Amino acid sequence: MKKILIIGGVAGGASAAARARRLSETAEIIMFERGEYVSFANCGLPYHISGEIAQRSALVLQTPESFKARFNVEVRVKHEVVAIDRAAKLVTVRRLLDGSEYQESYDTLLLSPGAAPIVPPIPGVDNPLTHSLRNIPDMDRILQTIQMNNVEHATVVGGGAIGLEMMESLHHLGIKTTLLELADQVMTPVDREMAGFAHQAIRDQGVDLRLGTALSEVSYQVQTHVASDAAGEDTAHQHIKGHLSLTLSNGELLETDLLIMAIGVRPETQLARDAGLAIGELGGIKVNAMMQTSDPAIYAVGDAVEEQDFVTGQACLVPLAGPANRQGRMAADNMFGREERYQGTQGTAICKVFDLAVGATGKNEKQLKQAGIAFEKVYVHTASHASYYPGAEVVSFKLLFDPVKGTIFGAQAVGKDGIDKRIDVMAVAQRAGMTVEQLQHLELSYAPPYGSAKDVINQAAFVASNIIKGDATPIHFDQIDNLSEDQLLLDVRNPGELQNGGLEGAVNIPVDELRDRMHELPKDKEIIIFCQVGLRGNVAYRQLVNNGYRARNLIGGYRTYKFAS
Amino acid sequence: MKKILIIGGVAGGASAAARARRLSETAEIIMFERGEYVSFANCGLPYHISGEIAQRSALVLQTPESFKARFNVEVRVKHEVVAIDRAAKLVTVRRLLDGSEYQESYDTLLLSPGAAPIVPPIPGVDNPLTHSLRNIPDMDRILQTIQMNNVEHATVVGGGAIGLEMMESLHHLGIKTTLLELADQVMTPVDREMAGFAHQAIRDQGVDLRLGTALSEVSYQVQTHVASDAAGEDTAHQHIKGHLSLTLSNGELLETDLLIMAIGVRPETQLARDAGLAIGELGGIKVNAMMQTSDPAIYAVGDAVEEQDFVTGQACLVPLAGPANRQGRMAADNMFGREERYQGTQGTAICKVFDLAVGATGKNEKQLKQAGIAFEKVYVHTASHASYYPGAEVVSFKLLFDPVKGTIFGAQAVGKDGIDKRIDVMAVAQRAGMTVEQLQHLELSYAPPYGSAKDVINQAAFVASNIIKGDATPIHFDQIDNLSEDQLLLDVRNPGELQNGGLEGAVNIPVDELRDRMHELPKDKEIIIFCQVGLRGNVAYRQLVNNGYRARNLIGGYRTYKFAS
Ligand SMILES: Cc1cc2nc3c(=O)[nH]c(=O)nc-3n(C[C@H](O)[C@H](O)[C@H](O)COP(=O)(O)OP(=O)(O)OC[C@H]3O[C@@H](n4cnc5c(N)ncnc54)[C@H](O)[C@@H]3O)c2cc1C
Ligand SMILES: Cc1cc2nc3c(=O)[nH]c(=O)nc-3n(C[C@H](O)[C@H](O)[C@H](O)COP(=O)(O)OP(=O)(O)OC[C@H]3O[C@@H](n4cnc5c(N)ncnc54)[C@H](O)[C@@H]3O)c2cc1C
Ligand SMILES: CC(C)(COP(=O)(O)OP(=O)(O)OC[C@H]1O[C@@H](n2cnc3c(N)ncnc32)[C@H](O)[C@@H]1OP(=O)(O)O)[C@@H](O)C(=O)NCCC(=O)NCCS
Ligand SMILES: CC(C)(COP(=O)(O)OP(=O)(O)OC[C@H]1O[C@@H](n2cnc3c(N)ncnc32)[C@H](O)[C@@H]1OP(=O)(O)O)[C@@H](O)C(=O)NCCC(=O)NCCS
Repeated sequence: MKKILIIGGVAGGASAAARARRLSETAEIIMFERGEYVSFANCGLPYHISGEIAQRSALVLQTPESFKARFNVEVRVKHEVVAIDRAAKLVTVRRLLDGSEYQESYDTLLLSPGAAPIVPPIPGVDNPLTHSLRNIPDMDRILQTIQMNNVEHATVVGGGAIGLEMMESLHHLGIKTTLLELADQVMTPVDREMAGFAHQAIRDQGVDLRLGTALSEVSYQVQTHVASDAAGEDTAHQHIKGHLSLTLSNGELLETDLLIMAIGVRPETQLARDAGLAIGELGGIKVNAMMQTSDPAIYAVGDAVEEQDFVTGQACLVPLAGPANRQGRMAADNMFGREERYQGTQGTAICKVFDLAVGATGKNEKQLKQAGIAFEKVYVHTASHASYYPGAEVVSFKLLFDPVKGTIFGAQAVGKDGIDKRIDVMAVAQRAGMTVEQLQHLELSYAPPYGSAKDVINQAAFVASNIIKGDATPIHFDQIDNLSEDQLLLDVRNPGELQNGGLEGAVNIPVDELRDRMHELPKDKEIIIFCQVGLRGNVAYRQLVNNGYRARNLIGGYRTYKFAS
Repeated sequence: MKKILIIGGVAGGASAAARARRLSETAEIIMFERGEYVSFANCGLPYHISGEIAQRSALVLQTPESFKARFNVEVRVKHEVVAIDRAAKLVTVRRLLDGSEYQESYDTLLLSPGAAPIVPPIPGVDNPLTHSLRNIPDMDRILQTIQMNNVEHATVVGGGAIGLEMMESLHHLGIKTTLLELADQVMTPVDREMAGFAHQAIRDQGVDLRLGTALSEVSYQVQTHVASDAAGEDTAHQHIKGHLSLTLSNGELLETDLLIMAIGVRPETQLARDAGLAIGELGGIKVNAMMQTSDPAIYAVGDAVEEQDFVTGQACLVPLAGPANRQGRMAADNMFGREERYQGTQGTAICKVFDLAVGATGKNEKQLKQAGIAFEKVYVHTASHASYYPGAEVVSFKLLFDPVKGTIFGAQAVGKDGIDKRIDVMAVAQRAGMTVEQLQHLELSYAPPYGSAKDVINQAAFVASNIIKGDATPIHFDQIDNLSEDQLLLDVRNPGELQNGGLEGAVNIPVDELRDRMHELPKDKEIIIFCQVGLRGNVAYRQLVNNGYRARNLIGGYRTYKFAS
């Protein structure tokens, strides 16, 4: 008889519980959830706030009763594990129903307590109109503030996934919104210049997006005056649970009816610390690949643990459900001695942003610099599917790689269509240990409504490869504004295109006239070339080097550049 | 240097021509096209017939003038090469304008003549109302018949990609349609049971689909009576260009106003065989992986060539655009001494079939049997994105692999959403040398509107891996109709579900009562178990196997079976 206890019952816990039963009928499995529900859809919580997900029943995927009938698993909801005593092999559990305590023994334990929303050390942030979100009750309070407080302006603080989803939900309920982010961009998985497409989509919606800004102080003011129709006032724009006055880092003031805290999460480490299990350097539970804590009888998985980055091998914190689920299943496997190892996290992510999807995998420009890994990068802006078929959208896609060995570091993609497709192709490409030169040979699905003759992945591949082979020579969006005196700027777009934006003092010879007009450019200068998106630019660059000019081509074009400003 | 001549100016030829200019400014490049257009969107022809692609001009991606201005290649249209003299390094060209001919010399030559539609030996089939579709003029003739013959009922012969697309396209135009296939399914790249979903969708549209049946005779009879409004006749349903009477293999007659011939294509090999170039067993031109014919001064690419199958090493013929383009570019590379090698063809295909996409990569069940390769197969019916978010669609997915080594042979998917994504993923993966155990560790992009905690692929991976390791034991749809009295048929769906189809004689114990009701099943028989989709069945299987019963799970459940006839 194995006795297995499971702490937390969502992505990690519950995935383990089901797998453990599939692997043993003799085992005793008890799952502690401190809240009311297990197997809930944390990811959809904002989609219910918007009504996009209509019925809340949709957010609960298993029940203590379903888990007993299917899997002979005892779920105890409203039981919080309050200590582990390892030597003894006992947990101490409290029943939140009434504050009483008991202990339960175990052969093996799994910890899957998740991560709690960060509360920032900000004066008066704890008030009745300020909420975080990690579970249904957190959601209900948000919901209850919107109805009770008649919310008409709301402020989200945090430009990661949750905060962007929250901002979009509130917009959908027709509430004016301000999003604030300390950083210079939303969605840090992508790089700033990629974020740019998201930035315009947000502004274009009438959202008031403040980047590079902090919340300094929150003053909460109770409402002492109830307007009434009896008294000839207007009750429409009243806020009966009160009001918030925010102070920003720049001294400015924001008047709002509701404030959502989405600045990220920090591992539930308290149980582990108290029990003397090792915590890594990032504040997350240390685990090996198996995935044991420093006690071999105790495993841990999910948002609570530090795991290995796929690319670098360094520890990293990645609160994502897919790894949590798959870790949790693997942990079951190892409880029955299967000795399976988890293969690192690429940090594959995606987020919806109104009409856009922003996603990424692997490593970004930020993270590669700050680890002193030399890299190069490429940009393409190619149609999601064959341009001659209607409904093509521009996929803007960055690929980061080893300029010499060809290694795939990261990729990112923003667009209206086919973004998830491209981040997955990449995530498998990079996990499989493909290199950019091999990407060239990918053979993906082309019918006019689903793809193209050469897919963005194929075009990115050629572009990076031309650079690795010496067949192209990059210049980037951030190096073109400081130009030397032996450098000439060439715009190869048609003249009709200059009205949409350009660079000061560029010479304009359109690509289709270049061969004939080449003698207009001095061979003693280095030619710095820009199309709209990269592609014509590369035609020009080839014309020129082929005639013995030194040249460079603006990778990703005026587009990449424009959206970086 | 260098003098380069190209025969054919579309997918192969033009890719070659453009790449070649980017490599050298000094080379002469001349490209012969026998038709009037170059770089035309062959794939859009059906979609312009329907008006989905509104504009004729959208179909022409380059012109002789565009190619001269941008790439300084000399595009000679209406010039048909009629001979190659290898010894002399001379081709003979006929100007189709006046039938005059002239010789042109080359340093290296490129063959990209494409593939003609097949001419079936059918009495009477050449007539003013029957058409094949290869190019823009064929397209115009079809439109012309449609208009002038007032087509109200049309017939398509051929159930492959082009056939399905014209069947669909004529349906969008209001025309009652019939599709005929000799095989027992459309879309051969996937397997009969997978095609099943498409057949259903085609019939649901009021299309008359007749599988396993051929056209035996065509009788074309001219119209002699012009109905007149002056005569007080009804003019609504007249077809003044005449009528067709088709005799089918089963004796039956079919009356129709237009007949579209789409029974596949056969390589343009004449010029190649007249010049003594090597031809392969399948009837296309033989090349090495560098794209050289047996005359090493002569490259060949595209539809006319036999290529090296990715999975087997054997020759195949696959008429696809992606390969043709990329072959063409590499041919250009090779003409400049770069000696790059093509890396085989996966057969990656996809086709719209009304609301469905039907797609594949790799080898199908038919191809593997017929080549004596041992395989297993897994089926899965997962939602395209998290079920709790609106708009999930069932993704029916087949995985074909080696049960010992884990080699990935092929994959197929059919459904309303996300099929191109799961087929692209599989392609990358198999071409990266992944195995099924390895598919388990994929990290794809999950947010509620785009994927799931465990994607279609992750699930497929768990299923096959479980069989690889003996944690599962399959039975398949074709096997469950032939049972022995050592075997007991057990249905673990709920009683309500049996109303929608079932297997006669099965015992019903819904999975959620099975643990408590197990003793009701004799341990002296092997339990053959089915869910609707496979999932509840694999839970039941684990229960039984774990309590010492012998069991098989019907892979793909009743849904796979349902659609297998
Ligand atoms: C609003 C929101 C949107 C998200 N969107 C996405 C998305 O699109 N894609 C994606 O991949 N991920 C998304 N996530 C993240 C995903 O939810 C988490 O990565 C995943 O749920 C982590 O699973 P976990 O098992 O580590 O912890 P959790 O899901 O946090 O479950 C842990 C549980 O353990 C319980 N617990 C903690 N302490 C105790 C105790 N001592 N005793 C008993 N129980 C305890 C907690 O009550 C909690 O319910 C989102 C998360 C949120 C909050
Ligand atoms: C209706 C239709 C839909 C299709 N859809 C898809 C799809 O969805 N996805 C996909 O991957 N593929 C699709 N294809 C196939 C794709 O078009 C071909 O695989 C591709 O065009 C092959 O390129 P090629 O260069 O070998 O042949 P071609 O494109 O046929 O070009 C060859 C050219 O050479 C000319 N020529 C031939 N002989 C001579 C001569 N001897 N002298 C001078 N000139 C000559 C020909 O007229 C022809 O114009 C589709 C094809 C059709 C017809
Ligand atoms: C749902 C939940 C309980 C998982 O339980 P599960 O039964 O293991 O999950 P699934 O429905 O995905 O079942 C997968 C199993 O079905 C099997 N399978 C899937 N489809 C199959 C098919 N058609 N035929 C046969 N087997 C199939 C798989 O092999 C797998 O079993 P395995 O691990 O033994 O190999 C858990 O993931 C959960 O609590 N999730 C909700 C909460 C959450 O994930 N939150 C994160 C934020 S969104
Ligand atoms: C269009 C056609 C003539 C080829 O022209 P092309 O210039 O070689 O191909 P593209 O327009 O895709 O451009 C490819 C080049 O742009 C480069 N590139 C693409 N995007 C870039 C970007 N934004 N920045 C820099 N370079 C870029 C690629 O590397 C490649 O150059 P390379 O081979 O020198 O490395 C040819 O593919 C064709 O005739 N198509 C129509 C026929 C057809 O495909 N149909 C059959 C059935 S649909």
